[PDB]
Amino acid sequence: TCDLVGESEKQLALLKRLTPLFQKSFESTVGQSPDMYSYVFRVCREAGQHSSGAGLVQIQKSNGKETVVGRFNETQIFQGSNWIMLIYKGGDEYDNHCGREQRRAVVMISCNRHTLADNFNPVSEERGMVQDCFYLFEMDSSLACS
Amino acid sequence: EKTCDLVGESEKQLALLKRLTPLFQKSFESTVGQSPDMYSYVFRVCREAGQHSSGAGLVQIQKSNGKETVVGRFNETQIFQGSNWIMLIYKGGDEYDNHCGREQRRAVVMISCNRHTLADNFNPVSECFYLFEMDSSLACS
Ligand SMILES: *[C@@H]1O[C@H](CO)[C@@H](O)[C@H](O)[C@H]1NC(C)=O
Ligand SMILES: O=P(O)(O)OC[C@@H](O)CO
Ligand SMILES: O=P(O)(O)OC[C@@H](O)CO
Repeated sequence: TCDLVGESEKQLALLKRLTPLFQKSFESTVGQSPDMYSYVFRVCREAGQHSSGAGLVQIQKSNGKETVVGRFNETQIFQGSNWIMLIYKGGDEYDNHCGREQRRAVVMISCNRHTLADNFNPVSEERGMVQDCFYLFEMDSSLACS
Repeated sequence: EKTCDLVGESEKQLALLKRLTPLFQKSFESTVGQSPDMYSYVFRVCREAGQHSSGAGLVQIQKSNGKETVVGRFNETQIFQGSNWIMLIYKGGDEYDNHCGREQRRAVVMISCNRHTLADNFNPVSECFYLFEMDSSLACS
């Protein structure tokens, strides 16, 4: 399961508030041909098929190259008025961008009082996230409501 | 005449900045903590926040003596729009003295869609990086 970065029982409780999503699998594909990437995200569970401990991976559809965007063994989580921010650090280092630092995944879970979990997608396409050196994603969930 | 300076430029982020102009003139504030250690957070969109912090977009004010600590500068701005929320980031703040590796402070502000107010309810979420939030119909789409 998710391992908190650092004990903030506040974040611990939050991981528990999110367990109803652990077994679900979210995917979103952005961009057009030659050039199309598929993002697979999971909550405190393996997201890739060639990785270990990946929380969110990027898959180049042209050749299936799977890049780890963030790991759930380095999780951070915060709760706003009607959203929950989930962060997965320790992803693969950029090859020739953003100072070759480790990739990081940020998922903004917005309160949606009519779905337990739905509409996951990057806040991009893949020709903008790398430019901004920020993998920002979003999804809906009543779990993010308060 | 100094406005937000996009980090890095990204006509999408420049458009978002224009979309947020109605807030430039407004002032946001929220106080946390109990005497005598209360802090006041002042936030402004593409304008200066405190009274003694040039280029500061968001400042932490010690209510006891008014000492200002810069959390983020609007000349190192980043902005993203999701579906029913806009994220505003201000970097280049005063570096920590004994925390986060002396690391320059950063301000992350989650502007949530609220169809019933142009701007309101600004307050910190948690105090690395400082996470804040507020409501605005401008973040509604
Ligand atoms: C998280 O897992 C990665 C991959 O094995 C590893 O390199 C890193 O040291 C781990 N970090 C923690 C929190 O143990
Ligand atoms: O297709 P996504 O956006 O990943 O949502 C899947 C979820 O509805 C499965 O229960
Ligand atoms: O109290 P805050 O959150 O700073 O909002 C003030 C704003 O409503 C003034 O027009």
